[PDB]
Amino acid sequence: GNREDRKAKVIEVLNKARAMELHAIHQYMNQHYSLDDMDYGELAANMKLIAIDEMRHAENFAERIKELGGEPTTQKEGKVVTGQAVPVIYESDADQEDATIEAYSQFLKVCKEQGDIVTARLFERIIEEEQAHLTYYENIGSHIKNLGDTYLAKIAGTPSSTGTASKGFV
Amino acid sequence: NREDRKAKVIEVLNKARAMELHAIHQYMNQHYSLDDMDYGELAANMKLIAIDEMRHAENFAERIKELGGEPTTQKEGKVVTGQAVPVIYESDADQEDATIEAYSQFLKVCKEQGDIVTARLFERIIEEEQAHLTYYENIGSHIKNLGDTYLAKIAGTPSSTGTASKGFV
Amino acid sequence: GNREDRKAKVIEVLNKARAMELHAIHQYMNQHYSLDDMDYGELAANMKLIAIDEMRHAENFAERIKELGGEPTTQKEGKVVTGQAVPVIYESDADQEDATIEAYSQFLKVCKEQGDIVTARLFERIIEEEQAHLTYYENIGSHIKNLGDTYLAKIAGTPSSTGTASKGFV
Amino acid sequence: GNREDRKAKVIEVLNKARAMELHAIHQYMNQHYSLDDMDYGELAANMKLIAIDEMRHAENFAERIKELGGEPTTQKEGKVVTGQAVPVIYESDADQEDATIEAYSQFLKVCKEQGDIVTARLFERIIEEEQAHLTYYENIGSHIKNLGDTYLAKIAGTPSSTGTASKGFV
Amino acid sequence: GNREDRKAKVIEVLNKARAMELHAIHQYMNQHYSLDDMDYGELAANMKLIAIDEMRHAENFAERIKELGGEPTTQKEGKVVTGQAVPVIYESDADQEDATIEAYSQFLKVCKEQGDIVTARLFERIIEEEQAHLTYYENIGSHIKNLGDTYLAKIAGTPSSTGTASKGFV
Amino acid sequence: IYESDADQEDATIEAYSQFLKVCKEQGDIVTARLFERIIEEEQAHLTYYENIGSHIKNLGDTYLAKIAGTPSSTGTASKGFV
Ligand code: FEC
Ligand code: FEC
Ligand SMILES: [Fe+3]
Ligand SMILES: [Fe+3]
Ligand SMILES: [Fe+3]
Ligand SMILES: [Fe+3]
Ligand SMILES: [Fe+3]
Ligand SMILES: [Fe+3]
Ligand SMILES: [Fe+3]
Ligand SMILES: [Fe+3]
Ligand SMILES: [Fe+3]
Ligand SMILES: [Fe+3]
Ligand SMILES: [Fe+3]
Repeated sequence: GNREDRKAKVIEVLNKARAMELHAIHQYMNQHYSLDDMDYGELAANMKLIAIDEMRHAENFAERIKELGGEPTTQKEGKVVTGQAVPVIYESDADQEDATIEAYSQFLKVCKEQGDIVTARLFERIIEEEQAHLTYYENIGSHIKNLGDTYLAKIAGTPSSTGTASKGFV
Repeated sequence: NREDRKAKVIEVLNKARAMELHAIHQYMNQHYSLDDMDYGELAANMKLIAIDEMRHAENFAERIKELGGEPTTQKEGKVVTGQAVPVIYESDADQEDATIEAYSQFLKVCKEQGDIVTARLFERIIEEEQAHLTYYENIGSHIKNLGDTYLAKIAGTPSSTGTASKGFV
Repeated sequence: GNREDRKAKVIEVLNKARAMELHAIHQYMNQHYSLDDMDYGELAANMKLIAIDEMRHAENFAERIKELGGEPTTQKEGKVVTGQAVPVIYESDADQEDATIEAYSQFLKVCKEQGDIVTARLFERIIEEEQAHLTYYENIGSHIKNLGDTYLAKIAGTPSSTGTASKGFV
Repeated sequence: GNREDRKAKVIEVLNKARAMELHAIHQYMNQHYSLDDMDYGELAANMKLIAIDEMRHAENFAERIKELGGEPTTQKEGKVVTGQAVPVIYESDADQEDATIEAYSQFLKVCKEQGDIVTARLFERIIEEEQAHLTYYENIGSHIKNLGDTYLAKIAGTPSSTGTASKGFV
Repeated sequence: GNREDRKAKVIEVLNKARAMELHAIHQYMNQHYSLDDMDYGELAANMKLIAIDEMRHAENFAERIKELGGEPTTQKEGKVVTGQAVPVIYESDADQEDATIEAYSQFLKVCKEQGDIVTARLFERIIEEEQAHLTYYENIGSHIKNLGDTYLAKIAGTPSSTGTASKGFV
Repeated sequence: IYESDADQEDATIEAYSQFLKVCKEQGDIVTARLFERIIEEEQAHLTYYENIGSHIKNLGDTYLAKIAGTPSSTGTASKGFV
């Protein structure tokens, strides 16, 4: 395609990815709110830290969309599922991460076909992070299935802190 | 009637929370524009205010959970994009004023429902919303009275909001 | 081809890239001398710092050329334009960086086609640095376009320091 | 026997021991990859730490063989068993350690018979370390046997770190 | 092909790579024992440090295989040549590293064809380390060729230490 | 549920053994035989609760999936007045 054609094709997959991150942020934070309510500290903390990774993916996608002359979407891709039980959280989060990695690896092929090396590299780095998320969700899911409440009894009452309060305006 | 009272508070908490989710997306959309323009200082403060709204959304969600509700995931109203710089501050100033009005109403319900803990949460957040309002009012005024003279001062300034966000990876 | 052919094809695009770097070094330093003479310190400093990134690029390209048995070129690609006014400096530097990314992306392709993974990673790294340079030049060109002498008035008489004198022999 | 007769008999028990070490390295690292995959951090870490002792043993046997003028073998003794369940891992590793102590004690007797005091002291030191491995594996197999999933729930999700990465070349 | 098919084809080239690392570890350590015996310390030190790099590669390949649900091989590919003279050591090691880089670049392509970005990145990073190994071996070969016993006289009696002993279990 | 009930039955058998002893000291053979009979039934409860508790602790979800949706009938309705 011409210069504009290529930019538009990449801005499209970037916005698709961004909508996926916007979904994960609301989905993972919903789950964090449940986990925190159950007082499963370590689990709630790590869920919020992964959601913050997704916020940063969302931001990186938007920044690159701006670099290419586009407008960052404000809509999340899909619907947020609430009230999930603990076994369901980790099962569905692992599935979701695996799907994202499949999706982003195709998005990557698009960028390479449209000759956009900078965007392809963004996708490669974020796919490596999604892999870290997948592995985490799978490990929790497997202990829960194999060890049940014995494992959860260990997590009950642990600290849920994610560190010092974040940089804000006030 | 404990359950009527929890239900009516949870309803305004979810209302305020959806106003926070909209604000987060609205202010970050403007942040990306300001950053693209290379008006660093303005871009940095717009993201810092977005992060304040994230913290409001979270506090509202946690209280909703304490009251046995489900925190909403949907934002109230539409995000406006491609806003020009004068419109960003004018519209952010208007939305912050509308939020203080809305939350003072929500505060009222909390007090009527005998929910002191939630009333205090709204009072605290309202005073932060006033800090944001004042900020947006001041920037809008400078832009209106000094125009490009004020912007040349913002051009090229750093946009960093601090050290990278705590994460999982 | 055999090993020699594939190496020779990569040496050819590395030396074309290197020739483009040698050009950018002389073109950006020429502009640096003007910016400095005009006493727009921050602009002059950053133009020289970008010039030094290009020096490092030229060096990295020649090191890879050496690894593959080739000889690093000493000729620059193209003519250095002198006497440019400030708006023209940033307009043409952004065009030149954009063109470089275009070119290096093709070169990247050659590397992949010849099975040279180490050389492909070098171009990938360097293209991301060029993207940073592109953004900088676009950003300046936009302030000059939108704010003109009101913006340059803020830059007038700023420090032009790029730091302590670079390591030398004497 | 004669001087070279004596060296050769020692070199032979040394090469038998070294082949047992090469096997141990691959057998315990295999178990480590499984324990790690299962996310039993503390079990995975100590398993890798023991394999690294076996690496040191292999190396010390090889340095002594060179001293005696022999050639250190490069072939492991026996087959590596894969897919073992957790109890079989600790059951089989303890038997392997007990067997190694037995063989090594016989190798030690050969060194004394061949009047090789330095090599015998090498065996003495290593048998003491193998005794430390044996006790370890017997202890874990005993907890798994007595406490089962309750013990494993405790290890689930523990850190698997064995320290800072290897000294290496790059 | 299907998801399971795609994992199977990547697991196969990962086990091919790992078997090559297992060979390199035994090959390089074998040469390390000769150089140490010869009291060429700097050479013995670096050869062992490169062998530790290959250990880390084998480990990284094993971990990815596990992530993909495969079983890490325990067998090395090819025969370890022993009794090499010093010049033969560096010629063959250089030749061995270039061949590794050729093979790994092929394995990389399979990863890409199977849509496995995380595994392609793993190979990309290890190919860069192998290139550092290749340059090293080529440089020592050049010095032995160009300077002979003069260069060896320099290395004679040098420290052979690779630092502090590796944390282990005992 | 099963952890606590096992402990409860174990406590009951210990207490009733002590009560049985008081009956023997008061020369009340009929009452002691009553405790004897009921202690043997408490032992069957204890054994029941300990076995379930073990399966839950050790086998988790596969065990409960077997119990999910099974019949909960305890037989024909109790004799009553109506
Ligand atoms: C809470 C909460 C919400 C609401 C979730 C919900 O559904 O309730 C929540 C929602 C969002 C949403 C959307 C976005 C995406 C904005 C967009 O791209 O349109 C979104 C975007 C960002 N968040 Fe966010 N948030 N958020 C935190 C809390 C919450 N956040 C905390 C805490 C930190 C702390 C970071 C730190 O300390 O390093 C934090 C950081 C960021 C960064 C900072 C990136 C960086 O500089 O590295 C970006 C961008
Ligand atoms: C000696 C010796 C042998 C025997 C070879 C022979 O043929 O004699 C030897 C053999 C092996 C073999 C196989 C493997 C591959 C195992 C497998 O994946 O099946 C194998 C695997 C590893 N070794 Fe190994 N060794 N080895 C050292 C010495 C020796 N090593 C020293 C020293 C360190 C010190 C590490 C450090 O402090 O960084 C060290 C560390 C490692 C690590 C950990 C690296 C890391 O975490 O970064 C892994 C994995
Ligand atoms: Fe993400
Ligand atoms: Fe993710
Ligand atoms: Fe707010
Ligand atoms: Fe606000
Ligand atoms: Fe360059
Ligand atoms: Fe450049
Ligand atoms: Fe040993
Ligand atoms: Fe041992
Ligand atoms: Fe390697
Ligand atoms: Fe290598
Ligand atoms: Fe009972």
